[PDB]
Amino acid sequence: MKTEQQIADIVNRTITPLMQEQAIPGMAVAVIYQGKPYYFTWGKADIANNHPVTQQTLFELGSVSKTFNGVLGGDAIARGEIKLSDPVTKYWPELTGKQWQGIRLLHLATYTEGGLPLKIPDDVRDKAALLHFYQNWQPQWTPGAKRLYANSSIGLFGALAVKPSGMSYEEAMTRRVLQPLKLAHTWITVPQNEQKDYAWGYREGKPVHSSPGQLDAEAYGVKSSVIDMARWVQANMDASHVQEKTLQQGIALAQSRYWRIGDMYQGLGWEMLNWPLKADSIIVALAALPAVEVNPPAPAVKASWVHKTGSTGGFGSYVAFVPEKNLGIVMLANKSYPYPVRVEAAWRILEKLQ
Ligand SMILES: C=C1CS[C@H]([C@@H](C=O)NC(=O)/C(=N\OC(C)(C)C(=O)O)c2csc(N)n2)N=C1C(=O)O
Repeated sequence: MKTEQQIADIVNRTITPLMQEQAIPGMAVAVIYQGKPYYFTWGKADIANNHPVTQQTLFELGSVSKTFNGVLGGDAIARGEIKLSDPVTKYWPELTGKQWQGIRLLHLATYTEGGLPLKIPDDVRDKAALLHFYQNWQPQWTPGAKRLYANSSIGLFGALAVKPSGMSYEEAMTRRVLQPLKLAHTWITVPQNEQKDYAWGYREGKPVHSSPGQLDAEAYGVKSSVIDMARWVQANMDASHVQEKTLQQGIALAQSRYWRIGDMYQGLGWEMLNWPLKADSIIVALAALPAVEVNPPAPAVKASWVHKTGSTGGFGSYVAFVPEKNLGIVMLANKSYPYPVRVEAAWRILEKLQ
């Protein structure tokens, strides 16, 4: 059983050389141990203006934004507004291209739609460009054949998922997920009064923030603090005291297993592997692989490693938890650094907290 000092000594002994080796300017880390968050901060949120990382510092979550997407989508399922078996064209009729018949919300939500591009092109800047973009996309595989990770599929899923509620994605995410969970420092658009807490990302030694883009809120655009992300991991790990019945089940649905791709199972936003597992088995994510459908989706199991990585131009994020142990970690950095380094550091910390 670890004391808070033993936790701090473990986390520092991993993060301190990591930040020097990767030249990370600032990091915020939360460990969930026995269900309780422990907070750690090092370095600068802004090097030139000498602003330290605090527990309020806002980091670009990058693709960890897709976990908020999944939970809001699972919430919509629980409300009865959508079903994953529903066709895409139900919620966007102007998608009359014959290639869209047979594509369901399930596919956009789990990257199995047949091969949408990784990013929405920079050319696309309004509804017309975006509708034209999807209308003229030619699939590479039949729906459900392969998993190909992308922003453009789960990004569209989140925008369509919220149409029954009659609410925008930002508004729905705020009303149905952020506010009920008390995530008061998690933003799609950082308010004026919070700009000063918005850390700068660093790429090649220069400060950068990500630029807006079509479907950015749904795929990569959430900013948040280490305290909120600790609460976000807490709630996804154990929603047993979430009061909203639909949000509680949405969290459960997001950790259901919808597809098997080797040793990994695709949730809604979240990804899972069986626990316990070797570090090397987490350490080709950008490759298209055959997807085996799990139908019905298998309910969540405690003995899993639930995680999501995210990156922007100037930030690297990683969150991971193992529900069987009430154990989890949030890793926020204002520099993008290699994915296997995050996994290895997360594993090293959580392996000593057994
Ligand atoms: C390789 C991908 C595919 S896109 C996806 C996504 C979510 O984090 N990232 C972006 O959309 C993104 N950059 O991705 C990389 C890291 C590939 C990049 O091009 O920098 C981005 C969004 S706004 C911004 N600035 N950058 N994640 C990753 C990852 O594994 O880090």
